[PDB]
Parts: sequence; C-alpha cells; structure tokens
Amino acid sequence: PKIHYRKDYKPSGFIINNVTLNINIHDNETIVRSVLDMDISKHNVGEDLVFDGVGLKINEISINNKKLVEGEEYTYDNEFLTIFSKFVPKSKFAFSSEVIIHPETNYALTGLYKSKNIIVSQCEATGFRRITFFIDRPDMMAKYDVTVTADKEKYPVLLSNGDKVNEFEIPGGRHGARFNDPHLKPCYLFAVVAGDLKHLSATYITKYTKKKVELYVFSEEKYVSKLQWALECLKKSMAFDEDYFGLEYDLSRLNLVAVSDFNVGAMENKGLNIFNANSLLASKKNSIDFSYARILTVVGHEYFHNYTGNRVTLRDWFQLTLKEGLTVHRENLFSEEMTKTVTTRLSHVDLLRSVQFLEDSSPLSHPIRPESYVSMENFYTTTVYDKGSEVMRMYLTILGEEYYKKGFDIYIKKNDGNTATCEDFNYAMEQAYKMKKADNSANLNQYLLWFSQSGTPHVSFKYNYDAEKKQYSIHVNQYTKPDENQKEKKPLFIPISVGLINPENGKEMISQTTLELTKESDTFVFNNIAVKPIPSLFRGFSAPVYIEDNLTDEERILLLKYDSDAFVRYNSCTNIYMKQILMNYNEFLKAKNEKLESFNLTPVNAQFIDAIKYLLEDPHADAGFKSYIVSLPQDRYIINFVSNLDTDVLADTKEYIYKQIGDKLNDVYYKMFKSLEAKADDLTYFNDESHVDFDQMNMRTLRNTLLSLLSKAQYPNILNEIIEHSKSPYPSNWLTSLSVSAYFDKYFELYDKTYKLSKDDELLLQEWLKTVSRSDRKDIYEILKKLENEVLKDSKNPNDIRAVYLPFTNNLRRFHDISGKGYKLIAEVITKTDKFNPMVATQLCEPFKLWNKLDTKRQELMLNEMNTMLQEPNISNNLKEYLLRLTNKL
Ligand SMILES: CC(C)C[C@H](NC(=O)NCc1cccc(Cl)c1)C(=O)NO
Ligand SMILES: [Mg+2]
Ligand SMILES: [Mg+2]
Ligand SMILES: [Mg+2]
Ligand SMILES: [Zn+2]
Repeated sequence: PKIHYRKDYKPSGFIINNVTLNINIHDNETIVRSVLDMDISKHNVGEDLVFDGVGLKINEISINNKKLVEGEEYTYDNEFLTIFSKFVPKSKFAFSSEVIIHPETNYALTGLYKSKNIIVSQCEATGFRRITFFIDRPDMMAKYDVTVTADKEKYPVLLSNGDKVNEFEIPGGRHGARFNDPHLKPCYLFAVVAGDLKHLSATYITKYTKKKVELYVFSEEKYVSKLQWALECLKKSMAFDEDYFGLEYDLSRLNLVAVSDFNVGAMENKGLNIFNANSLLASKKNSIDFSYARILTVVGHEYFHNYTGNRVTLRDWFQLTLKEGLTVHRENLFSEEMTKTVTTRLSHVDLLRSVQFLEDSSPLSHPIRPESYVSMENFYTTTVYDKGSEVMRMYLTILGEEYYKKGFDIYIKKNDGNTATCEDFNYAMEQAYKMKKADNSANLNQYLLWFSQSGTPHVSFKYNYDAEKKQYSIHVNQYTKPDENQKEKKPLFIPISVGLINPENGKEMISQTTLELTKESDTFVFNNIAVKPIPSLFRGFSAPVYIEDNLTDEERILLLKYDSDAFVRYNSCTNIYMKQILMNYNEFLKAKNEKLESFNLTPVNAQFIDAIKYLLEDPHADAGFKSYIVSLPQDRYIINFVSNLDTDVLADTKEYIYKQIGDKLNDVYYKMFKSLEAKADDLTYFNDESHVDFDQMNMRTLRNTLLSLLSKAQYPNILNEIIEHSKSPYPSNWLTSLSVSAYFDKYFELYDKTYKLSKDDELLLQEWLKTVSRSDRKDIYEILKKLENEVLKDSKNPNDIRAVYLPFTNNLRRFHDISGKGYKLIAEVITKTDKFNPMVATQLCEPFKLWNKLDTKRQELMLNEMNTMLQEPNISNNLKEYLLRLTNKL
C-alpha cells in the first residue's frame, strides 16, 4: 500500500518557475499544451525527472525542443511520467507536453470537467495532474500564463487566474483569452472556467491602498437573479478582513462562479473562486433561510483563504489545518460579527461536539496534523477543519484581541509569498505570548500537542467553599483516552474561561477570567467570594473538550436562567437532558434485556420544565436560543456517552422525554407559535437581496421547531395551522409544512403541492428532496424508492445524491432497522457512486463511522456491509483506504 509519512518530507530536486498553458476545448476532446520553465534545485542528486500525470493521453513530449520518445527517453504508466536522468538537463530547461483529456466524460469532478454546460476545473488536492504533467505538490510554486480557447457561441465567457491580458478571434467560430497571474502559487490553486455565463458586478475600493477591485459573480443564465446576496457577502468579507486583520485584496479583479456539479462547498482559486451552486445562489422566494447563512460563511471562507492558504500557502499536505483550520476560525469570527446572534457560535459548538467528537473516538481518529495518508482527500475532515478551528480560536482566547492580532500579523509578514508549517504559526503566536507575559522564558511548546495528539480531552471539576474565609476553590482534572496514535497522552494547554454566579440573585461575582490549565490537575483559588457561587465554566466553549461540570440539576437550572454566557446556559441545559437520557435509556434497556412485564421510568425534572416555560414566556429572550432549549441533544452527541448503543431503545428514550415535556408545555408552545407569527413572517426586506435579518430568521426557526413538536404530539387541530403554514411565501415555512405533515393523512397532498412549488429550481428541488428524505414516515423506504424512480433516477450530481440519502441516514428508528436493510441500501448507493465519483462515495459512508459504538447485532450488520463494499471489484483507493481504516485494518 502507498503510504506517505509526515516525517519523510524532502524538498524536490526540481524547480518549476513558469507555467505557460494553452487549453483548447472542443466537443469531444480538450487539448492541453504546456511549457514548464524548469530548473535543477540544490537538493538534486541526478535523479530521474518524475511528473505526476493521471489519465493523460500523450501527443508529444520534449525538453528544449528535442522530442523525447517512449521506452527510450521516458516511460508513462497513466500515473507517473518518468524522464530518465541521462536526458534531464543540468540547469535551466523548458519541458513541453501536449496531452488530450476529456472533461465531457469526467464524472469524478476533479481535474477539468463539464458541469451541465460549463467547463470547470477542480485542482485541490491532486486534480492538476489530471489536466497536465506537473510535480503536483504545494511546495512547487510557480507563475502562470494561461490561454483558453473554445467555440464562441457555446463558451462566450472564458476565465482563468489573474489579469485578462488579451482576447482574440480564431477561425471556425472559436475564440480565446489569455490570463497572467503575477503571484507565485501551487498548482492546486489553478482554475479555468468556460461557459455561457451571466454576471452581476460591483467595484470595491481598498481601505488603505485605495486599489480599485472589480468584483464579478457568475452563473448560468437561468439563475442570474440569485447572485446578489453572494456579491453583498463578498463585500462584507473584504471589509471584515480589512477592519479586523488589516488585509487588503491583491489583484484588480476577483471572480466568483457557481456550478451545479461540485464535490464539496467551494474552492479558493486565486482570483477565481468556484462554488457549488448551493453555496453561492439564493433568492428569497426560492431558497430556505439556511442558504443565506451558508452563502455568507462559504463566500467568507473562500475570501479569507486569499491570505490564509494563498498568500501564505502550505509546505505539504500534512499542514492542511494551517489553512483550513485557520480559515474556518476567520470565517467563524466573520460570521459571528455579521449575524450578531448567539446561535451562530452555538451552532459551531453543536457541530463539533456531535460530528467531530464522534470522529475523534472512532477508529478514524487523527490529530489535526496527521502523521500519514494514502489518499489526500480522506484528510478533509471535521477534525482538520472544525477541531482545527477551535485550536486556532484558543490562541485568541489565550492572547486576547490585541496580542492575537500582533501574533497573526507576524505570521502573515514572515511567510508572505511562501509556504508555511503549523510550527511557523505557533512560533508567531509564541512571540506575541512572550510580549503579553513580559517574559522571554514563556513559550508555547506545550501548545504544539494540540496539533500532534489525537482525541478529545475530558475536563472535570470539584469545588470547595469556605464561607467564613470567603474563599472558593475549583479543582480541575484533564485526561485524554489513549488511542492508536498515542499510547500515553500528555496534558494540554487548556484555557478555561470562567465566571461565578451568585445563586440567590443571579449576578456575576467576578470579572471574567481565563484559567490556564497546563497540568494534569490544578486547583484555582478565589478570595473575597461573598457567598457560595455557582461556577460558569468554559464560557464561549473555550476549549474543544468533554466538560464534566459536577453540578446538580438545580445549579444547572440556575445557570440556564441567569448566567450571561449563551454557551454555558445551553450546555447546562444539554447536561440536564443528558442525565435524563442516560437514566431513561438504562431503564428501557434493563426492561428489554430482562423481559420485564412492568417497570418504572424516572420522570423529567419538573423544575427544569418550569425553567423551560419561563424562558419561552420571556418576550425579551432570544428566539434562536429558545429553539436550542426545546430540542434534545443530537443523536451523534448522545452516542459518545453510550456503548453498545441500542438505537431503538434510544428512540424510545427521546420519545418519552419529548412526550413528558409536551404534556406540560404544549399549550405554551401553541400560544408562542401563534404570537410569533407577525414578527416572524413580516415581509420587510423580502425583495432586498442585500439584506438579511438573522434575528427574524431565528423566529422562523423557533416557530418551525414548535410546530414540529406540536405536530408529533397531535395537538388538537394543529392540522389547520400546518395548512396555513404551507401558504407562507417563506420556503423555510412551506417545506416545514411538508415534514411536519408526516404525522397526518395530508402528507401526500403536501408532497405534491411542495413538489410543484420546487421542481423548476434545481436548488429548491434539492431542498425538497432533503425534506422528503428526513420526513418521519413509517413508509420512508417506499418513499425513497419513489424518489429514486421519479426524480433522482440516474443523476450523477452529488447534490441530488446527498439530498436523497443523507437526511434519511439520520432517521434513528428507520435507518437503523434491525433487519440491516438501511445499511444495505446505503452501501448499495456507496458502491454505485464509487464507480464514477470516489470522493462522494466516501462522504456517503459517514453513517458507518459509529459502527463500533452500536449493540452487537447492529455492529455485525454494519461490518458485514462494510466488508462487502471492500470486496467490490475496482473499488477506488479513496473508498478502500477509508473503509480499511474504519474497520481497524489499516
Ligand atoms: C475545496 C476543497 C478541497 C475543500 C473545502 N471545501 C468545502 O467545501 N468543505 C465543506 C464540504 C465538505 C463535504 C461536502 C460538502 Cl457539500 C461541503 C474548502 O476548504 N474550500 O475552501
Ligand atoms: Mg484520459
Ligand atoms: Mg462553516
Ligand atoms: Mg440536474
Ligand atoms: Zn477551505
């Protein structure tokens, strides 16, 4: 097996200074002519010249205008072109190749491919070698001169990176355009697009240098009207990087382009950012609310990469978190600032503690900077992205705003125009740390374990209060469970943001402070603490850890009601839920296994239910926050606290708990659903695509969450409220009417009516698919079969495939049916998908990640499907590696 190891990094024996491309697009072939002006590096030892080149049809190969010949001067095996050393010059030389490739048949959406009527590239991580020969690695930085030619009628818009320097006519209906990108870059940042594209545009003027930047956003003609929010989000993104980081854009022009077929969300190609349509295009009549947040965060992310990834790039792929973790951190800061809602941070935490914590206790567990890979693509993980973001955010929590900015500026300045490593970032943050502490002995060496050590720390707490001395102490322990990466886990540098609440009046007793736990355990003592406080721990979720608060439910309710920090309130709520869930889960489990004729369930705490009511009845409390409190923790969060999980028992647990709370609060839920309507569904800004009210959007989420609860409960006459809700002009509302209708005989009429409302917009139809897929229907398998036959059919669009199947995999009762039929269905889809799109196939494996956490029958059923997929002939390297790792074999 071909394993690359982080410690084996060596610079190349060659240098590529300039790339001159001619990309000639025709109906049934694309011809790529390439000149690399190359040199020998000081690390060269007379080795053969080896270029990556995958699936290329060679027309010609030369060095310095001398034709090289197969079997004599080179070999090519469809993956590497080797030029024997004897024929490799000893100093500056021009390597020329011409290859034929076929975007029209590239269903894998990596390299050059056709997405509906657009030709587009995706080069990160190893796609460039599918366009032409290269030493395809991020430390091989060069300048690019790129000409694209095509039929003019079919492809009137031609784009590549950088300044458009010439446009020309060509006989036979063709035309070309030449682009020069003056910044040194790795090949993974090359892009090209050709299409019948429409655009909206604006001019932006940089804050400090006053450079004029032309901003263009592009799509196919049909969706040109759905482009304006993206443009506004780009303007926001640029202003944020200038205002917070001092960072200005560095070309005269920046293009964003939407395409229908894209493996992930978007891509940061210099000057030419390429997006999945679902992360660039929206309109208020034709998109759900979540699209607006998605577009803001993705546009932001791709723009933030212009410094963190582009101007400072990676030495090698093991450094991925340096760009992605740090870009996600910058995106999240931007997103918090733009939205101004406490739910934006909560939603990042929620995603980490569910999806990423699951990954981190699975056999796929890896540190944010991995030690080895086979397929690069398997590293684009929530660990590398989201844990990485939290590691990058802790620097800000530790240093504070002004010292963080100073550290970041040192990082940017030192490494600008060059490659960088995670050590370079920590080194820069270390110089800021030295400054802040006044002290040159202080270092962040210990901080490096956030990059190397895998797994989630557990941070636990014990308290003492001496009421005569007015002295309170917090004793903190950390522990990380040993795993395959490290048999001994070292203590991390853990910042714990804290306050102290007076429990009789709900007020803050201290200035917020950040405890720095650097040992296995430590005791933190506070004086002049006038009464026994309740601690408010890990405010803002200050480190990526399992928190054990050792607080009573009564103390948690008090934080939930009175604490200032939205995370702590929410976490306190979450912990009360989890205690209840683990208690009722155990009771139901013992009932099943011991075959009991009768048994008891512990009821939901009645003071918690009262606190929920109190919060919900507070007209001045945040509506997004309220939607978090009435929903139980996610199943993927729960599963981290249970071994040998019986998923049907968990489903009975959640249902009892919701029913208990419902039986007390349903009238309060109904009353708030009705009284929220006027502000929730107010049409101010409905025709303005430059403006979104994120608070009002949260009112819609709350109303939609309540309706779901009332619907499942069969609250009297809720059906009329579902009917009226289907007539709202907000797609968030009318698609909600479909899924909550699942509990009624009206489902199938709403199905048809929302189908008709959705079917003429590609992205909205994809949302309708997802809504159908996640419907809480007994007959959900027959409904998937209907989606497959009537709507999905043989689509190779990843959005369509993921929309039909992924939401259903989160149906706890059905996906996990004890027959294994859900496991069998998704394995079939994975295997089918892998034959044309290995990346998407592995995304579709995600439900299998928790296999070894289930009850032993469901474990056996999942492993069987996984070993079956591993036996498929011509399984991709991507899927094989993933499944081998996930099944403890690699
Ligand atoms: C371009 C890629 C190499 C990776 C990455 N993009 C990204 O969209 N990750 C999110 C994602 C993942 C899976 C599915 C979907 Cl639908 C979306 C990124 O960082 N862009 O800047
Ligand atoms: Mg080919
Ligand atoms: Mg995000
Ligand atoms: Mg389509
Ligand atoms: Zn990124």
